[PDB]
Amino acid sequence: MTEYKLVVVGAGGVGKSALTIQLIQNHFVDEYDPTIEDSYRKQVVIDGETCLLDILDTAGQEEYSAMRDQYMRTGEGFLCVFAINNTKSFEDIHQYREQIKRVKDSDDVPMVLVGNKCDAAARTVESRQAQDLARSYGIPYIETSAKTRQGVEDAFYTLVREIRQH
Ligand SMILES: Nc1nc2c(ncn2[C@@H]2O[C@H](COP(=O)(O)OP(=O)(O)NP(=O)(O)O)[C@@H](O)[C@H]2O)c(=O)[nH]1
Ligand SMILES: [Ca+2]
Ligand SMILES: [Ca+2]
Ligand SMILES: [Mg+2]
Ligand SMILES: [Mg+2]
Ligand SMILES: [Mg+2]
Ligand code: NA
Repeated sequence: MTEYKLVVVGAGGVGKSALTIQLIQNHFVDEYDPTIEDSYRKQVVIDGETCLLDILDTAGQEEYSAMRDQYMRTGEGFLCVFAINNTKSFEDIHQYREQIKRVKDSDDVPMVLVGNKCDAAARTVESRQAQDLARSYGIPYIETSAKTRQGVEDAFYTLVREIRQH
């Protein structure tokens, strides 16, 4: 069956792991354990196609991010995650998009911009600001909450749909 290799990137603490774990394992991780490099694999049906998702959950903390570039190299599509209550994480997206361009040696890489923690109280990134960033890159913007599961399937399956357009 078809395999889609997805990679989740973004700053430390934005919820990359919680998003991935909510998708794959259907629960919310409340604690914060920084990731080095973890992978998940699950068979799903997306738009009628039975396929395998192979998801690489990467480090956002610089301390844990050593060989991240090498892990990312085989990714077919990337979630670029920030948190809507973390302006710096949004400002950092540019760096992740550049890193993706370097590891894929392409300026045409399937990507989705994800504004996570949309359940949070202290929003500092307004939807329109993120829509504009995504528009600049030619990619969709989706908001998610790993806590409530809002948007989580939509985000990952949208990334698959973006891969399928390349
Ligand atoms: N309220 C809320 N908290 C969230 C959400 N997603 C993650 N968190 C919380 O934010 C913290 C960090 O989440 P985590 O998934 O570990 O972040 P990460 O991006 O994987 N961090 P790292 O890059 O160090 O591996 C955790 O306490 C987690 O519960 C969300 O959608 N809403
Ligand atoms: Ca929990
Ligand atoms: Ca993590
Ligand atoms: Mg390169
Ligand atoms: Mg503002
Ligand atoms: Mg398109
Ligand atoms: Na930055």
